[PDB]
Amino acid sequence: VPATRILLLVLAVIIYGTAGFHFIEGESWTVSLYWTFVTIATVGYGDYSPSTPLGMYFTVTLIVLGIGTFAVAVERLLEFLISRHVVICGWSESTLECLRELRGSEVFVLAEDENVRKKVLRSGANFVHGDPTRVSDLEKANVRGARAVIVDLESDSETIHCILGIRKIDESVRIIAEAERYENIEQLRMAGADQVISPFVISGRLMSRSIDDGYEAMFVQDVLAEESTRRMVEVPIPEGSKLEGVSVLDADIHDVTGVIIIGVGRGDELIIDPPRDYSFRAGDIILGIGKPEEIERLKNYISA
Amino acid sequence: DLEKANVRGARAVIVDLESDSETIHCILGIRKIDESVRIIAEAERYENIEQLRMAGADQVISPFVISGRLMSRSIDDGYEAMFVQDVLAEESTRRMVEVPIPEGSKLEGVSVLDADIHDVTGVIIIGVGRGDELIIDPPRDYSFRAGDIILGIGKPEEIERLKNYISA
Amino acid sequence: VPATRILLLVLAVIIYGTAGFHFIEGESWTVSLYWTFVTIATVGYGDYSPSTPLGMYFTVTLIVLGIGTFAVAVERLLEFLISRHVVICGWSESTLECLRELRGSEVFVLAEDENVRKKVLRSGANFVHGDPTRVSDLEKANVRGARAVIVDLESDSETIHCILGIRKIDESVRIIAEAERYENIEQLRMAGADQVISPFVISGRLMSRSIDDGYEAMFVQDVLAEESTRRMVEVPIPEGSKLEGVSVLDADIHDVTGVIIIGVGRGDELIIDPPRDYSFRAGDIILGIGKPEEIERLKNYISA
Amino acid sequence: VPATRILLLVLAVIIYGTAGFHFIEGESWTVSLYWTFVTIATVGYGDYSPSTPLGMYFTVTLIVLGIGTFAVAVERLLEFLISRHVVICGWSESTLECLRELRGSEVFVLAEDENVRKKVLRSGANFVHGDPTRVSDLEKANVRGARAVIVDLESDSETIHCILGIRKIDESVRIIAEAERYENIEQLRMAGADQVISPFVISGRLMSRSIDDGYEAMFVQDVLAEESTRRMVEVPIPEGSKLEGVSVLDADIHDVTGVIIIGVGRGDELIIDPPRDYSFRAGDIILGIGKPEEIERLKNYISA
Amino acid sequence: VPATRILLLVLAVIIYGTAGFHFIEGESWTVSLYWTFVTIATVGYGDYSPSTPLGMYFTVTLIVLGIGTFAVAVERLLEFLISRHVVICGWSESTLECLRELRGSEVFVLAEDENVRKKVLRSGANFVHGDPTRVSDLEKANVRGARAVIVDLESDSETIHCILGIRKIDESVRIIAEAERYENIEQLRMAGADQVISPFVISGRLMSRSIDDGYEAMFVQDVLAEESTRRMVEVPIPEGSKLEGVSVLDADIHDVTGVIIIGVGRGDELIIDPPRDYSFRAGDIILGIGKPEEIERLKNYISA
Repeated sequence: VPATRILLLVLAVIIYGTAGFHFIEGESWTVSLYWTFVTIATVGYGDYSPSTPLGMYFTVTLIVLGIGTFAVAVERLLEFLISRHVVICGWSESTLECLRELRGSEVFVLAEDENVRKKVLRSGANFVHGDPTRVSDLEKANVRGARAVIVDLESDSETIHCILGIRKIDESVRIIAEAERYENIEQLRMAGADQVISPFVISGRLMSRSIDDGYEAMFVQDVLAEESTRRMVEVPIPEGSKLEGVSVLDADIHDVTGVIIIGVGRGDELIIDPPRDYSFRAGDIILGIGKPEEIERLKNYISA
Repeated sequence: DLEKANVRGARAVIVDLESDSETIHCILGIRKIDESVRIIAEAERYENIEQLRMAGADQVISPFVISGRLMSRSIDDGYEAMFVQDVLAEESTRRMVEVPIPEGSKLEGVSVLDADIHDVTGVIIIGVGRGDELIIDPPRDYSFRAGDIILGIGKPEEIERLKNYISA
Repeated sequence: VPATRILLLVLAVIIYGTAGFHFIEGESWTVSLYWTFVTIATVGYGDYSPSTPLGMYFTVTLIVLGIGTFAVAVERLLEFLISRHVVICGWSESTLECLRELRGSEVFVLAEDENVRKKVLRSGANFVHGDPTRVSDLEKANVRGARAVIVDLESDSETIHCILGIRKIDESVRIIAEAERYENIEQLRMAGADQVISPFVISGRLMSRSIDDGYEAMFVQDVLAEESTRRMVEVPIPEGSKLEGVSVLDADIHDVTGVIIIGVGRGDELIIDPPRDYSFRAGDIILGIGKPEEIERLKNYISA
Repeated sequence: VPATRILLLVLAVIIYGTAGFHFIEGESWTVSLYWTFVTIATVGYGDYSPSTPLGMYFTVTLIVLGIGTFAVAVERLLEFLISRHVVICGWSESTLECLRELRGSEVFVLAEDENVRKKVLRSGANFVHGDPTRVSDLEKANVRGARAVIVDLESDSETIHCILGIRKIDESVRIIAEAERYENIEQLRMAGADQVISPFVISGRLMSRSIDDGYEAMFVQDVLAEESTRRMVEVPIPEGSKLEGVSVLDADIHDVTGVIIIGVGRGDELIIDPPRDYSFRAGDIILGIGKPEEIERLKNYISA
Repeated sequence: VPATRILLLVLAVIIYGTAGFHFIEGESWTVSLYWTFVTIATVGYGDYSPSTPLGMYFTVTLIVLGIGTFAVAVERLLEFLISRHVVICGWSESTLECLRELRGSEVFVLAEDENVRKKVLRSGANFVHGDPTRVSDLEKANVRGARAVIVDLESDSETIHCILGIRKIDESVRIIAEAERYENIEQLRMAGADQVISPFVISGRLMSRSIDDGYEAMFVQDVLAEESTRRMVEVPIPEGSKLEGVSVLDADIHDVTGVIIIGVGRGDELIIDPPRDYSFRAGDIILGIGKPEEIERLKNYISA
């Protein structure tokens, strides 16, 4: 029942009780109003009470009509008196291990199951119930002001139908999708995902190199772990550095610092093992592997 | 039904079944038949890696951990997922390879600093594998051994210049 | 618990308390009745109270037996104190977009599934749980008083069965049905339906006419949307108009008003592009397209 | 919370309040007990109240510890305060029409669905939730002291598994089963059903006689209806009748009464169209068809 | 609403009421506090009440602001006031008849389904919802303290996975497992199970031995039922017995006691029908069949 209607009903009871007590028992309007509240709240001090048979009958009627009405009114009154985030669409094992790396940031999880609510709240992420393919249930998860959206749904048709729903809300957020089949890598880039991570093509191409020597699958599963002794970090070249225009052979990063320069990224292209005559600029993101004792040595060497 | 598929005469068994409990049970069935064959498993959950490796699998590739680590690292910049998914594809410009150190090579006892493999050849030495361990970014005082495996990234004509530089 | 049983239980408590207080404490029947209400409502003025050990014990028994009973009774009492309609048989994707245009009126959605109770109540419709093929469940949904009944069920066998069930309840109501196959258009219409709307024959012909140029499909889906500029409206010719007896060539409605006379309908037929010799009569309905400023210029044109 | 634990908790509050008021305020044990009930029920007559600071503090503690406890206790108490039969195992359309002719008797219905509870209580039969194939859930429906048990389950395997569960409880009740296939008529008689009613063999043998003339299927569906003019009733021959030893030709029932003697049943065998030299006895049940004006004429002719 | 916030809200009401009554009506701080509790709890003794118009208005405000707040507070308070064990992994038909002989002890049934919560709680066991293959859900069920763990899961692949998960939590606990296929008896036993019980190999051999005469299957299913006359019991040989060093031929246990010595077991092996030269030692366990009057005649026989 709308709160305002309950308000009118309790006011009507108050008028009924106050006028009745005033006319039947002859007490002042103020005393009668006070008696009405004391009675319908069931306080019943007994400083005022009916002394006539008509007043007794009237009081029983007020008790029956008023106590329930007042109770509902007080409970309704109770109610009125009393960088950015990342959004994860869907819940699977690939997003469970993504949630371990994101304990410092605040994470919303948009999934349509109800049984998964105990797994999300244990990991430290707010759960938003809803269907991620719907634009109305994507706006509940604050897709519009997010840092990145991570889409991992059950199939590749729903992952595409969710990427196109996010691009309808805003065309500036970063979508990171996951492909289940190899053939749908190019459909998930046309829909609008910025980075497509196909895990069964990485896994299937590590189970074919591990037949003779398993060193390719031992390197990949180790440099991604933050508990390892070496880490793969991206070091950006700041504006006004000492290396703008300097080639890779003239820089000699591995001799002076101790990191291994396995690639240089400019914009959204990556050149693994860049050639000797590659000229640096300001804005190129250096992808390297080194100890943490060597990483701040690299930032102090390229600093302004 | 394993001995139908010639597990005794095989050189590698690749176990990838519908759940993680069936992958341990199939690994336990292979080790009863041939105790020295090379099993390459696939873990679904992260906590089952030490059980698949205790039950007998030599190499355990867990795809939902490599994908979970590459998702959370691609929020700011995705150059670490563009590195992993490009050195593995055999249609790419540069290949990640393994070369073995032959017996009687030119680099017996030679350290990695005075070898200067990136300057001489052009290949990127990201690790030297000895036996059943891999040392990513080995230090400057690391001395070689005849029988090592050098893991590297380089252009396909820079790899033939690496094998002729480590030749006997 | 049925409300009437709760009524009897509270009356029994009232008799018990009143008789007990009267006999044990010696107060009048009226005072005893009043005391019983004051006590079981938990008001407790204290103008009357037991003064004997037996009365004290009795009062504790009345408190235990009566307070809960009275509480349940007042809450049950609360519930009873606190053009025509349209009936929609079946819930689907055709009757969902029909319900958005029928806002403001009373709509009763008769559906077999209980899962659909949340979507019906969200869109502003009263849900009536039942099977729409049962004659005893159509009468529950108040079909006989309605102004139109909209039938859209799972198959065309259940749509004829729901149409035949309405034709014996009320043989005058307006039934709108939805055909799924083209063979059943003349079968649903003979069994009683006043308007048969087949969505797969409209969309089957709009897909074979959009191959060359899709202007046939843009005209149909824009004159029905009630958020565009032009609106396909229909105005009736009243008795004693200025056009009761003129031909279409001499009336010349498009120049003097600005609407487009796509068709006129007399009775239960429609004449699209009426010829110049067509004499306008009284009671005719002019189907037209125009801006809503041009519709008011046509409505005053056809007046007395 | 188990009801008995709530009982202990409220008793503990009562002891606490009574002892406290007695010792702190010096009232008798009886007055103190009464005051405790009046207070924790929130009645608060004020005939007794604390007059010392310690008593005031104590009373606030009793209010906080006792009012909620008493409220939960009264609501739990609410719950506890607030020939023979026939039992029907399973709910289908054949038992729905059986329930229409059993409105004078009391009927239990043992079905495992919960959605069917609204259909059973409308028809005037008590619903017992449970699986009818279990002996523990058959004893809840009072199979042991029933007049007849009527088994109509989804298949013929469960109908057999339910007949053998009833015969484990008692081997004297009358089981009336229904066969779904013709081949399982002899299995349902070996399990223990006294009468097997196979409806699809009656229906399949009436749809093959109704091709030429539909008079066989018009006779069967009419004499079973109690709204018909003629009815098929079984008239037993009492002990000490005027017809013992009399043949059918010497009796001439159709000449003197007007009923049609279509069979005579002795025990559990029926002889349709009995021969001329069939000698009557006492105990033979006469199966006849006649008007109700002719039936009491037949009982007055065979009477003692 | 968090319980602590409700606490603050009710404290604020208490301060408001107490200060108001003290200043407006002039009663002491203690009386004012008491009056506030009596009023917001709706007790209303009436020993204290406002006697001024301002006090009456104030009291109505306290009634409206305080009664609901106090009610919510007491209900929240309600919530805060109100050998070793055996773990059973999985719920099936083997662990249901195991649970009936484990009455009296603590049993924790770790099961994935939530449907089985009613059957576990009915039979006298604590239900622990979890997946029994997860090491984090075995430790939740308190496996490390237990005296035995009984594993009976859906397949033999999940039974080895649950056995391997216990062997790293506790490498000393007693695991009893159930094999489904005959090939996995030596596979479950090597992975850690202390006793492998295969029900389809016992029942496979009792069905091929009941063709000629079924006395082999009547011996097995009668010496295990704990309601028959004879009971297969096992008694241990204590230190300093009268038989520590005698052969079986000279001990002659069957004549002097009345039990049948079907086998004796030393350590982790069993010798069925031990020969006459078998020298009894200390610590041996004598597996025997006999009436419970004969078992006490054997237990005193093997004493000091």
